[PDB]
Amino acid sequence: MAEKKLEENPYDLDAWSILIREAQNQPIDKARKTYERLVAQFPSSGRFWKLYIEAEIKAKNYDKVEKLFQRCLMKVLHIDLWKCYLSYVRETKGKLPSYKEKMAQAYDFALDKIGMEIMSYQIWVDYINFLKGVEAVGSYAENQRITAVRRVYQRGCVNPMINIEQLWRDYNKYEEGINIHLAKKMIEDRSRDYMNARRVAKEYETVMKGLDRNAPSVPPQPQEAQQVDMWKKYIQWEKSNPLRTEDQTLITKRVMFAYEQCLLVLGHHPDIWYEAAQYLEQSSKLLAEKGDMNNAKLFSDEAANIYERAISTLLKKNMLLYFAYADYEESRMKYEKVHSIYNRLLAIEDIDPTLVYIQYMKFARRAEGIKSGRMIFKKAREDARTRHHVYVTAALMEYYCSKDKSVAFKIFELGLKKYGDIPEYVLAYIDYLSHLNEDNNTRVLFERVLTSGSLPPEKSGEIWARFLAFESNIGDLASILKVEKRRFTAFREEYEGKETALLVDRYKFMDLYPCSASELKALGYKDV
Amino acid sequence: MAEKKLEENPYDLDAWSILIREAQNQPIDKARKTYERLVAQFPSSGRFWKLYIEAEIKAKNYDKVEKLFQRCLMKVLHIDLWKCYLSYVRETKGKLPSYKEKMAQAYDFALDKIGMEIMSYQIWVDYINFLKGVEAVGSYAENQRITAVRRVYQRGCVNPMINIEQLWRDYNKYEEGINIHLAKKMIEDRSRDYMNARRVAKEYETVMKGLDRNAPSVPPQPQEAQQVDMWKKYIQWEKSNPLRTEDQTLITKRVMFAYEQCLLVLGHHPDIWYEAAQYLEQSSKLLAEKGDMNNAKLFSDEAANIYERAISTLLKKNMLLYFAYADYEESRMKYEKVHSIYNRLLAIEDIDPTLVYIQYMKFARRAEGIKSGRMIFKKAREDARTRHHVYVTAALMEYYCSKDKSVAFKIFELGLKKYGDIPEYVLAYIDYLSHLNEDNNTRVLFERVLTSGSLPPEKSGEIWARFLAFESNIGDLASILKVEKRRFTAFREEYEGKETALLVDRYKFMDLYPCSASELKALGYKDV
Repeated sequence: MAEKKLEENPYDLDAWSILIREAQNQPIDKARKTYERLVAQFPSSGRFWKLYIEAEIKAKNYDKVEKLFQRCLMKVLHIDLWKCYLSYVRETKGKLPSYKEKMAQAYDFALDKIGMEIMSYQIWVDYINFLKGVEAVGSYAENQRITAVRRVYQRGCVNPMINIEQLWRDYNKYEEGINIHLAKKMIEDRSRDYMNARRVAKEYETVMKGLDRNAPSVPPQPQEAQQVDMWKKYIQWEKSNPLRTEDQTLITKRVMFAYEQCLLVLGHHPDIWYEAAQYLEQSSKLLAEKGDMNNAKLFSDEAANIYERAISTLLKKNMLLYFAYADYEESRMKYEKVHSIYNRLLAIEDIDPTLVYIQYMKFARRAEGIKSGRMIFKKAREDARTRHHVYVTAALMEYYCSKDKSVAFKIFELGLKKYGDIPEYVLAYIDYLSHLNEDNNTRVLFERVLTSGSLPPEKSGEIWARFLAFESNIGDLASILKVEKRRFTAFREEYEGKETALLVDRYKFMDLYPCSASELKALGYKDV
Repeated sequence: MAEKKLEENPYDLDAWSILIREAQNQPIDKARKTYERLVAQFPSSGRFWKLYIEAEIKAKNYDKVEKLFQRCLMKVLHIDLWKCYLSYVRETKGKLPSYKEKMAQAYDFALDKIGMEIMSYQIWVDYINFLKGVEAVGSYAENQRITAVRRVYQRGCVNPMINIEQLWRDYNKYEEGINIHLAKKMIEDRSRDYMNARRVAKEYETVMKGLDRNAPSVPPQPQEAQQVDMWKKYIQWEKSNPLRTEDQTLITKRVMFAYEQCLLVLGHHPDIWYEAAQYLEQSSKLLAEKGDMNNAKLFSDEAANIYERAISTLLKKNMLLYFAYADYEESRMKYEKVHSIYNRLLAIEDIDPTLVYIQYMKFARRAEGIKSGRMIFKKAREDARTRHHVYVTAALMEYYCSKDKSVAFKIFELGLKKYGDIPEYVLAYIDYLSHLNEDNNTRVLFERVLTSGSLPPEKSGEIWARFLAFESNIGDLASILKVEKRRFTAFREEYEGKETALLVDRYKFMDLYPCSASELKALGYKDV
């Protein structure tokens, strides 16, 4: 059963191709059910959205089609999905009296979001042909057509794409077509830019040939790391500024467009979402310097949107991008939003909130003061999910920021109470009291933790260790032998015969041992 | 070339068997040269000592033979080496007028150190036959012979060994031989002990069958771990008290005899020397309790000798046994000897004295006061060998014992001066200043170490890390971004593209990361 394969790997493309194979061996009423399941899984697959669209569109359900477009067209910059949308309009609206008006809008809307795609050539032509076609009676009318066609040609013949030449060719023949005289100069006047573009077109032509562009986006688990390689090159290529131009926004645009394409296939890579939002923040302030303020707060505002998208589409449970988000808004001093970001993450049913609380509570203190911080800490403690780590984080925070060894001891104690059976927690507590340097008290906590029986001896080895390390700094030989012999009695079982391998720890310091690697091996030594 | 094999593995038994194979294809003048080389390498090989002895003994150099015995007989408890010595006396002294007197001495000397060996049966007989043979004229003479023979029989028929039966057999026939009447009771009176022994003889008979006993002692580098297994069993067997007897000294004797045998083959295992000296110390105080004081200070004194031997024969450069030695004498409050032990180790040309100084200086303070300690520290600094570790050890010692942050800062500073290009050292220093909890000063040391250029940036990663960790506890987002961007500039090379894998460390705490194991993998994450 294909579903079974899916029970295992949800992204089993094999299973999906089967569901999709029979997706057609059935009416749009039963298929629709399977398609939703697909797009719901591969939201960024313009290819899948299309199977679904073409299927409904096959069934004459023009109403459901428009719905599907409003659901993906903006969100997915797939060259085909868009040429598809242009067709759906070319048909659907062809007989409306407002067609011309509406048709041009779509062409504009299209070239504006996807025209930069390397395989967009046709849209440009379809637009120009559409335009030449428009009926014009008189002269102010025809000449208005020229202004219109002239515009798409001029805009195209500077846009790096596969047939960038067949566009420049026909442009020439168009001017020459309305005036052989003035044409010469009309053309000569924009050739230096076209060359500059016809070139980048070729550079671009390469970087893309290796790339996939239709592969379903799948979480990382041979070729992906290979294709990953190719994408970043393309992204870098665009960052180096192929079109040797002083226009920064035209670089960011093209670099951002690349990040876009890439994310369609590698959208399950936090690093790329981040790296893309990093470039935006950068491009941003690099404009605040050269005086361009409006064109700047734009990228600044948008860079924040790269975060929203990422943690709202393909990576909803990803702490990395959340924190990276929270941080970004915190830098922009939007302390209000930062709160919302941390709380949306906490909002999610299943995650291990612990780190988030730790990250949230750290932002809080650091940005809204000691009480603000204690707010979060309080919520942290009231979340059944929160693990011991936060009481440690919090407690140290007092000590390290306030310099208060009271709230600290209390927070630890308040913790040792509820988490006193977590070796890592007890150690966290000990390690702290032990740097205060007060011998007796430390010795006290040691004896408690090892005698308070709330910590199962089987899981106390590290402690007994830390103890001897303590009885080794201060303290003396008899005190060491004492704790030592007790440590053995508690693990009499798994420590019988390993006395020597155990003795090794009585003397080693840092990378120094009183034995050779080979001697340690045969001893049965195990370094923690 | 065999020597070549030896150039590689000094303990290449193959090479040795070759040198030994041609060791005979040559006169004792040229062989002697090769033999010394052998025994010098396998000091505990009664088998090799014998090849050498029998070779010289073959050459009628009775003077050189006696020399070889005085060189190994006491030091090696090999059953054959001793039967060899008994032969060399049986011949060499056979015609001396004092022979009888001398011959009996050797038998006594033999049974006293080796008679407990499982394969000793013959020596006992050779002795008894020797005795019966002694001429006796009269009655006080003959009866004196009886007292003498009766004694070896009685002593033998209680000593667990292979033919323990053929000894009891002939004993019976001996009494019966001098009085069939009184014999009945003479025998019946010591049978309960003989049975008890004839039994243990069988138990012993087993434990030994698996063991080698002639394998050359070689440093650990399949069967050794297998034979290792068998030896400890035999040792344990003896510790459980086979002869169900209330005599503790007779247990220790037999347990100690086992440790002895074992060491002949596994003498390159520090753990066994130690484990043996541990049993002595134990058996010791376990006698100080039951009132037996003389028989106690004996084992106490000897246990110290197990250490001497070990670090003076097969393991001369072994810090473990030295420390374990120094400690033992320190427990016995012989603070004078402890000093000598640490200094003998230091005396050795090549070793990495650092740990020893650290171990010595720790004993010192802890047992002779703060100045005594500063003595050693001073020597430590005057040893060209001593590595950075001791200035750390020492400095912390002040802080942790004295509570003086001056000598500490000075010792560190005095150290940072000479070892300021050792990442581990700088970290040791930082980690300390950072638990004092004084933010500014720590920030100061941080900026120095990273700007004082005495530490090659290539080896500063950990620092920049500790820095961010510091700028993360106290400090704030901008301060983090700052150190962060600098950390990147310094490693612009190996960190380009790994920005995200790097960002991961900005948020992880203990075993918590803002990413899944699988997500971290594909990021190129590397946890320190």
